[PDB]
Amino acid sequence: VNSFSGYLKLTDNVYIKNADIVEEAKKVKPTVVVNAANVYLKHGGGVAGALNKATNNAMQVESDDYIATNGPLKVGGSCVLSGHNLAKHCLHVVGPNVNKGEDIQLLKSAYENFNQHEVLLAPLLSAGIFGADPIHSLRVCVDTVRTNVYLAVFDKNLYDKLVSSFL
Ligand SMILES: O=c1[nH]c(=O)c2cc(S(=O)(=O)N3CCCCCC3)cnc2[nH]1
Repeated sequence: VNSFSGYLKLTDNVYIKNADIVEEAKKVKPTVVVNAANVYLKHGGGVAGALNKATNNAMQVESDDYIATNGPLKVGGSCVLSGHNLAKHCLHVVGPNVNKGEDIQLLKSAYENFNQHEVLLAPLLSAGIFGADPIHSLRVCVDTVRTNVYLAVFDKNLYDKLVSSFL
């Protein structure tokens, strides 16, 4: 039993809710919140901009130190940093950005990072400003992630479409 409330169960291990991931994180304080990161951990907009704003820019300060030490992430890769006031940990995961021409096949590799964590609160990778089809992203999630994933979808119209078209 865990503290996530109001989710629709899609599969044995995947759950979905129309929610603001920032507000969901603030209330649940999950062990892991997933950020929709880029390779530079520049959290300017989308999910990343919103998560970072909710930390009063502490996420960006920590991220800049990480990059200065380690260099950029790989597309499809991840790193674990602090969750600040939102979660114990933040798993920064880089899905491919279609608006930069990155290979959508890397979306499966991105979701594989979730399997290193027993339970996660997450957005749909490569959705939103990353330019992928969120229905495809949900399919890859379901077919790749084996751990327990609680997906927060900000847009109510999109959430209803994801549910109604789910196979
Ligand atoms: O404050 C915020 N809370 C959020 O949950 C959030 C989620 C996303 S999104 O890319 O995952 N997306 C989901 C796909 C398309 C619908 C529109 C949103 C972007 N910005 C956000 N800002």
